Amino acid sequence: DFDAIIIGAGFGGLYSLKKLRDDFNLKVRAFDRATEVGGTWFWNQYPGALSDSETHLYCYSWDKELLQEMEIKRKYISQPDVLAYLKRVADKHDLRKDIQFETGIRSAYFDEENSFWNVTTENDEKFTARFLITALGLLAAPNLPKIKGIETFKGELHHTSRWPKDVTFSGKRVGVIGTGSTGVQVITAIASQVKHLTVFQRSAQYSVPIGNVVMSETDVAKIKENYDQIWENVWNSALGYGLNESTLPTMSVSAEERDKIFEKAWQEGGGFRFMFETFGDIAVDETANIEAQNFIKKKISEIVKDPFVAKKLTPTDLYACRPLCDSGYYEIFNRDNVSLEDVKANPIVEIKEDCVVTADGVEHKLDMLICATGFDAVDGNYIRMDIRGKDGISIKDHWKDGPNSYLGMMVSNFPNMFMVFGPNGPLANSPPIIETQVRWIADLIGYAEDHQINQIEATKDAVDNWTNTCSDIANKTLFAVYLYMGGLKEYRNQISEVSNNNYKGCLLKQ
Ligand SMILES: Cc1cc2nc3c(=O)[nH]c(=O)nc-3n(C[C@H](O)[C@H](O)[C@H](O)COP(=O)(O)OP(=O)(O)OC[C@H]3O[C@@H](n4cnc5c(N)ncnc54)[C@H](O)[C@@H]3O)c2cc1C
Repeated sequence: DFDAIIIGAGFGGLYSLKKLRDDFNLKVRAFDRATEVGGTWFWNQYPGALSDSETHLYCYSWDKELLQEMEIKRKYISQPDVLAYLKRVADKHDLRKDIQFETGIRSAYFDEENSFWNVTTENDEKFTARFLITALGLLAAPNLPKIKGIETFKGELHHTSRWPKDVTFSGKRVGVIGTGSTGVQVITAIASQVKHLTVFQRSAQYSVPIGNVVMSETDVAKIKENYDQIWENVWNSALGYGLNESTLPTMSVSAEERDKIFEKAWQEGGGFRFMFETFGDIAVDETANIEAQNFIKKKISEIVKDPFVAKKLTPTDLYACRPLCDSGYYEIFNRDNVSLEDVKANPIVEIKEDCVVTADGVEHKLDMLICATGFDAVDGNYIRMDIRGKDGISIKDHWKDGPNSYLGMMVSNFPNMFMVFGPNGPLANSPPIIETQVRWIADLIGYAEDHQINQIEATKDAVDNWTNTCSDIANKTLFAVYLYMGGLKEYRNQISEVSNNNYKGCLLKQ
């Protein structure tokens, strides 16, 4: 028996454990398949792995001593450092004693008679708890790509999601499949280290510089001395990325001024910065979206000296969502040991013992093939497990037509279960979202313990009304199963209205 069981020991699960155990004095256990804390920052050890938000914001804000104590080494934070930070959090707040590592949860069945969750590990261990905190998503299990004969490759075959240790690159011909955010990081990191790099791009995307530089002692002090305000700005923003979020229309200024504004964001770096600090309507106005793209296309044509290679790199879609971020990606393609294959025009048809073969019949001889096809679904990690709520219905079935929730945290027919960083949540920097949700969920659970209620469930009406809110907002924009896209501040307003009005939309049963 526990008051709560938590699944996941990443950002989400760790803070859930801290809040529920230490601030609400609940008896709680957390579980993870991993051998240590860190979540996706434990699993993803691929070359070039790097946060998308700046170091000083990609962290917890609730421990002020930790803010002052923590190293701010570079403007953005590498995977090994995020892992060390989360391990430090675990150290300081004595969290590991309440985490069971190497423990996959196979199933969670809700008991309506006793108003609690039956949780079964993959080693057939059974636990009971009133509440189930799911801090799971969304890192997809290493699915090898569906390519004929992939199993016959005798060289190294690595998936970015399970990057083994001790990989060396020198003297080797290497191929990478995928040019999403993960592929860009790996490609940029390894190109100078391999004998030859072949990039298999199915779909080109725009990338802007991340502009990751070392932070001076003076840079760090500016942040640490003003940390309270820096966080107040996060809570009062849409993205929580530390940006001066623009309301200026792209076409309201001259062509010369517009170039100047894009150029300033380009020099500073950051994907959301280029899209949201420059102007206020890039994700909304077609003309404005095209202007932004043309700025990046022009950069591609300038950096990549071979116009034919520049062309292949240039996305062909009419409108573009957020760009990726890089630390020298387009530069790579000027190298004599790098080949770009457009495998939309010239697809992979087979993989043989020593090569990737494209539809033109060319045998791309490889010593190593890397799958950076980090391809998933937002509710993938919920669907993967056997979760059953009311009348025994599975989450797989309830979401067969797609993930729907109330406030991104509650699923109708699944009482006493609360999602952290689940589907239909806000579009923003993750750790502020996760803090926002963990604190809301805990206050609700605390409310329940204080009013002697043992069953909390979102009504179908609240769920569909959340679906509606998301839809009305989302369809204002060009892009694009909806996130809530009103921003962090408004998401915080939405959930506050719920908690401030007796948790309307929630069935509270004594
Ligand atoms: C390289 C990289 C950079 C990123 N940068 C940013 C960024 O800058 N800003 C941002 O907002 N987001 C970023 N992300 C996205 C990232 O996923 C989130 O920031 C964050 O890691 C989510 O934390 P989480 O605790 O909710 O989930 P995770 O960190 O993924 O941890 C989930 C854990 O739950 C465990 N788990 C799940 N299911 C089960 C089960 N059935 N049994 C047992 N155990 C289980 C998993 O093993 C996993 O350890 C980045 C991702 C990557 C790969």
